[PDB]
Amino acid sequence: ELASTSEFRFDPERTPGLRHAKNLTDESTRELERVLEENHSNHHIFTTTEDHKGVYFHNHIAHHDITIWALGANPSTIRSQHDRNSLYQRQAMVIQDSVVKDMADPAVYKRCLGREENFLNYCRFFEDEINRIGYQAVLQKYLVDGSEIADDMLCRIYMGYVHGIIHIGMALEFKQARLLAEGFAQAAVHHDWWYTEYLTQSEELARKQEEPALPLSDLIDLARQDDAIRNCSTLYYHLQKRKVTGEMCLDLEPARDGVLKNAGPELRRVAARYRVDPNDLERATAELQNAAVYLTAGAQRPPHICAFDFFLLHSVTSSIGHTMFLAEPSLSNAQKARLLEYTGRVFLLSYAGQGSPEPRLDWLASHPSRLPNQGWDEVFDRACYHEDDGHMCKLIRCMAHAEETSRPYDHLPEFRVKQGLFLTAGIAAIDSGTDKPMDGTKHFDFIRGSGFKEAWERFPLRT
Ligand SMILES: [Fe+3]
Repeated sequence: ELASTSEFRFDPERTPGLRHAKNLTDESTRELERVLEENHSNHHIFTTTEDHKGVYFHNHIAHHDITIWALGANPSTIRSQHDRNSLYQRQAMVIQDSVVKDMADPAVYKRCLGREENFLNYCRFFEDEINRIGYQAVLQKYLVDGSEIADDMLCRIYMGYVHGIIHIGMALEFKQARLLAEGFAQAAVHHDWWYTEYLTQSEELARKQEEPALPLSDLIDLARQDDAIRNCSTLYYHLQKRKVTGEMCLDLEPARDGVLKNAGPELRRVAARYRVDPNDLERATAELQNAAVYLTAGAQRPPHICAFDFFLLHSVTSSIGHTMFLAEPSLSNAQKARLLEYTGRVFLLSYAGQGSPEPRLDWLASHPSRLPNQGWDEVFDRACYHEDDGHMCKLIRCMAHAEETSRPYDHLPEFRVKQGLFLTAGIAAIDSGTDKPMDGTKHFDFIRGSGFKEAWERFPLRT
């Protein structure tokens, strides 16, 4: 069903995605296919070595290029945005074809995991697997069939702030086998072991069904009520510097060193209550999308302008992929539920890491629009020109998708974000944007640590 493993092929009618601008052009589509293949062949999946900043920074070019194509970017804009973000990339790894073939021995496949030098080797392995058994059997063998290999990969798609699942979501949404292999390959080369421990232990505990299942929105609220969870982190994770040079680093990591060290049992107890009903997946999927907008767009602080949290917004951008998992006939209801469970448990981990900010939808709702007469089409067009690495446009496109998936459920209490507030959130997001949102890989327009009062000091007061 997907475009070939061996090339990117988009179409404004056949592959426009779940949410997009009105009148997508062939000219823009051809430019997008050119820049994606340049990215695949020339750039690595990580923009930094792990020791530079302490954790890997990720290559967002595939995400950014596709997103601004979907939001109606012209070919000049696609090229400009791609060229600027190319400048800080690492050089692609070498393909060794004998390793690509040897990876069919599960012992070899396992030996290569978590090693970034294998990224293109795994891309080629997953292309070969998709061609051998088809993409649907690949989702079973490498993600949901419950084998040791699929269970291992299911944790890895969340590693590195969920970029594996963002990539996989986008590969399915835009119907690209070449991008699906990239996404499995991205996940295979991560080695953030605490995701494996957290998600495996949370799933084991959930089997006991000790306390009633709750919608994600209610579990976001339960996390804040917990003394250990609400105090488990610190703004210091965003202020730590290297002793010699004073350079920013994440040598301490909020989840590994804060949340799971200080409030492991308490968070696992909350996580264990996010059990999804396999007979109610359209609503449960919409509910997870709404809960991501709730915890992210809600993370506001009077009297400051509306700002979006860089770590929390990965909840919104990852959440879209569950619309594709839902639409996939080859996945069982039980498999689709288990995917939502993992994702929502990671949203709780991420949320606790940023100080569990108390939602202020009242403050978000009163956001004054910088510009008059802004609807989604206006916001989409502005997002095309925003000069970051894609996070602003992905946030805006995935909030617009959530508004649509929430519309059937607007009257239900577990859906905290009601219909008018999604466009308000979108305006708030683009209005927070500046003329110089980045410097190389450094972001300036997003708050880090929204749940700590001191994070807000550099944000202006709403006039
Ligand atoms: Fe990201």
